[PDB]
Amino acid sequence: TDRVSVGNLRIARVLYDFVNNEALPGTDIDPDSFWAGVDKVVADLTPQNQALLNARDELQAQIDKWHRRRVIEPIDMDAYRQFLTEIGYLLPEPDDFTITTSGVDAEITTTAGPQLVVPVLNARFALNAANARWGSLYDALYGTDVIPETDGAEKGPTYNKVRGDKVIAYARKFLDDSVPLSSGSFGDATGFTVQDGQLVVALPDKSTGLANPGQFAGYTGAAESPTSVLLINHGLHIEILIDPESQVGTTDRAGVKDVILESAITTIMDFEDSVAAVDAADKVLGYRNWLGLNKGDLAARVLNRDRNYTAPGGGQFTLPGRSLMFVRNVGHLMTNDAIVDTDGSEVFEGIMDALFTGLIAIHGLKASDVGPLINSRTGSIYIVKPKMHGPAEVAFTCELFSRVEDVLGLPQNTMKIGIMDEERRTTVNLKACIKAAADRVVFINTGFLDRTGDEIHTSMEAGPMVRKGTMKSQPWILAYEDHNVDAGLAAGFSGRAQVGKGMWTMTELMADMVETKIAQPRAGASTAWVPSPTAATLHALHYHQVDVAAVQQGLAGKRRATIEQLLTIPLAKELAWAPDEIREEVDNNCQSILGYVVRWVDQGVGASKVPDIHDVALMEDRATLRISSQLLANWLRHGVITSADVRASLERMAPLVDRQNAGDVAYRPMAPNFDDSIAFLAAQELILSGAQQPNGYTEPILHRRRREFKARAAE
Ligand SMILES: O=C(O)c1cc2ccc(Br)cc2[nH]1
Ligand SMILES: [Mg+2]
Ligand SMILES: [Mg+2]
Repeated sequence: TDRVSVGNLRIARVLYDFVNNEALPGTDIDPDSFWAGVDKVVADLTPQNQALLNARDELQAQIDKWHRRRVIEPIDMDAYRQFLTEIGYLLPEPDDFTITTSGVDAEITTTAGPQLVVPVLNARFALNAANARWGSLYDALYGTDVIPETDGAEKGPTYNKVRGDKVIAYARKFLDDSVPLSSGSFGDATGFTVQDGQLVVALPDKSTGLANPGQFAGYTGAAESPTSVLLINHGLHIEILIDPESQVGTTDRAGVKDVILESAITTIMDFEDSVAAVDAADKVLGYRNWLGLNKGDLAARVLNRDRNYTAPGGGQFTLPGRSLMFVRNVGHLMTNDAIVDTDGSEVFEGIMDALFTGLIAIHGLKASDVGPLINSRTGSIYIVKPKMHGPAEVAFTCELFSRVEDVLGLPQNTMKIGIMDEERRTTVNLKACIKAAADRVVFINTGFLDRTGDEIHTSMEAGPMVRKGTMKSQPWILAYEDHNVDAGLAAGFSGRAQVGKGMWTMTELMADMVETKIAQPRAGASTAWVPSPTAATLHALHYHQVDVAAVQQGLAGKRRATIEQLLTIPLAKELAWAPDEIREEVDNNCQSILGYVVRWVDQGVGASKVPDIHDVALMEDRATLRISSQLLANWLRHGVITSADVRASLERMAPLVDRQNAGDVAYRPMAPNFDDSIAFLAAQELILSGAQQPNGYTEPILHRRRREFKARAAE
């Protein structure tokens, strides 16, 4: 083979060369010290990595048996909780504490705002995200259904004046709500000027200043006829662009061209659930894009530079032009053949991600070429770590980060941790999980998909679960959402680390997003996930309407969730569903699996706008597979459906997916030759082997099937 021997490791050549030629130069790390470190860290930490994965299976086995000997209708919460405590699943709660995490950027410690997540393997998307720090509000309004496409206000080939007028009015209203005038409305502004460091807005009848002049943050152009005005509200900037000669500016009372909002304050470049990466080739593509972003030289479009402004009093200043980047590494489960050992055993992918994304991140802590340093001025590397189960697994990641920092020559705790709360064993020991990482943690967050998937698999043997749609409102998940916020606040996250909530998946349903996603900052989340720059701009509105810092101070000391509520298994009652309801749900789940799987297996796409069964565009990641396949495996497990019901739904849904994909030049149909489609067979396997996958994880099956596809495409 073409691997490179380094101690006990055999490294794929494409990876060894990438690291040597691209990642290493410019960091002042000795190439052979790095590699010796790779070998050493892998040899030392692999056994604990494996022991932790064994511990999961052991606990799950004991819970499986607990339910299997029960036959009793509801649940004795006291005994069940007693049981979890005996087996080491529920650990004791630690005494109160405060996180000590230092060297963290303002975007993370203090600023509340939208957070974007993007597949690192897609260079175009990755760049757009990093550039999404600042976005046009007019574009985000005119382009989506936030301004409804009613009669006369439709989007056509060219600019609708009627529709654009509603866009202007909406933004005017937002300005009045966010940066109020002393009297009058922005809707009647005629001009903007700066006199003696004060913003002066001209109305048809008279002039006026801001109610709170401290919200005036700066400007560009002449004070007496500015090209823009910079405002601030709740730590987030709002820039009014003034140009009477632009398409929209001509039609405007004050000549306003656009309202630019500081939107995606941070971005997560994702190596996990939003990308398909099953070998050395795929990892290198991802690693190379992550390198290009940190060096600032990635080009597909290029990265933006910082924005210059004139301070209210006349001095010059600069604001960041790029989203501050996190990287999401893969979790503890999977191995990857990018490196194998002497026996041919693949190496843990999580361990590899820490070494390589960490190495690569050093470039983002230093001046580019294309220019000042791209990323963390405070000297931190921000790694999101998904899918952990409990405190010992968080401590293991911390210890992994610790060992890498040495190999890298970095000061201890340079590598910060973003703790995802998306597994049940983490949820019910969340405080301990935060404590285990008290000097590294820079966020926690919640979601729906992975967390519900784990919820179902954990109580798989208990009985039939409620429908997927129903899960979103179950008592366990509402308590989980609140408990997460409470735990972070109690550990001093306010002003220190992010408290995040989940993704809006419905990329075309922006009106509903603006209307409903506001619940998240109102619940005290200092950040939440968005699927696009456009969504980031719209979700930014929510941080102007809601003072997250104030909400968090008011939540202080509260415990709004009990361990009982957290532990309330989402079992369906007797006689829950009519036959047609059962079919629709089965169709719904088979459709999401097939629609997502076909693009993953056949094209190596890990995220995209996938039409659901009712043709709504969703932008979900791989966890959609986990929840769906777990729900069907649960229904199949308990007699709700038959294997023939499952077969029929896949057959009924495959042509629909085929149809929703044409569409795509590279697409290969699944119907009517099902057992010839590796993707169709993957979908089938996920459901039918679902109950036997570790904690319901889909990567073992999905990765195998993707490799199979790649091998066939090469012969
Ligand atoms: O949890 C979700 O629904 C979700 C996560 C995620 C990451 C990247 C992209 Br693109 C879309 C996503 N959806
Ligand atoms: Mg997840
Ligand atoms: Mg239900």
